[PDB]
Amino acid sequence: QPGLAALRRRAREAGVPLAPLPLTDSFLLRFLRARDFDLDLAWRLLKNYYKWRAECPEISADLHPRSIIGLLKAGYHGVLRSRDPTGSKVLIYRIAHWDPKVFTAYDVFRVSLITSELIVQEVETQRNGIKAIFDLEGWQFSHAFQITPSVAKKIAAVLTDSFPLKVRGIHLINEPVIFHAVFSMIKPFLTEKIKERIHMHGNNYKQSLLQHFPDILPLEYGGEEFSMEDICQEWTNFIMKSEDYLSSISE
Ligand SMILES: Cc1c(C)c2c(c(C)c1O)CC[C@@](C)(CCC[C@H](C)CCC[C@H](C)CCCC(C)C)O2
Repeated sequence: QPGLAALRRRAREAGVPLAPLPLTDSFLLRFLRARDFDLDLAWRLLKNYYKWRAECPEISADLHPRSIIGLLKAGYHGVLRSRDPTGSKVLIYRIAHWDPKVFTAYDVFRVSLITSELIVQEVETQRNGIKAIFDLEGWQFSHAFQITPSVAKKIAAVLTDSFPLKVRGIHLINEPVIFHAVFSMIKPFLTEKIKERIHMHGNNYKQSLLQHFPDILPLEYGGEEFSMEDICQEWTNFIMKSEDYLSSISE
């Protein structure tokens, strides 16, 4: 593929972390595909990926699911079986199922990093990106307390140029008034392209959400074929089964 050997050589010359994550063709292609084979942009992304991991060890060091298995079992997250019409993988996060008295913002962030490291293995997802739906129903001030300026900047970094996944859309639904101050904290760090891709649906989201995700949503959101619990169980099992791959990319 165009630029693969050049990207490997740069990484080697720059002395990027020896291991884990050998510089296989499959690994490097994630970076080239995320940036449409633009070598310089792929290289910037690769360096940023390593930078972010080194700067956020609380989240990145151990990707084994044992630290967040309770959060998965609580029903916080699921991945749809089907892709959207543009081929993006679709992720669902439910704030009401995150108990901030038990899990920190770092733990919750780790869930997304685990899912992201798993789904990036799919070439269709490297090509078509992802969309994430956050159901903010139940957002509390106790969740907001966990979103410090540091965490806000880390969120903005992975959405923009620190992880090899194209964020094609972020859909916030059921956002309560009190969430505005939290989003305002993240906003200053986002690129214009990402801000343009964050949709605020509000409390009457059904029609608008279905327009973006026809025929693939769970029953809870207007879908008609399966439930959120079905997808949360299916994804949690897959994460559990992937514990050793996650171990191999852990440190
Ligand atoms: C690679 C990748 C990661 C790692 C990722 C996300 C996406 C789309 C990615 O492609 C979205 C979620 C996020 C940024 C982790 C968020 C963790 C926090 C603690 C969740 C609750 C608070 C948020 C204020 C809720 C809305 C977030 C959106 C503005 C993304 O992690």
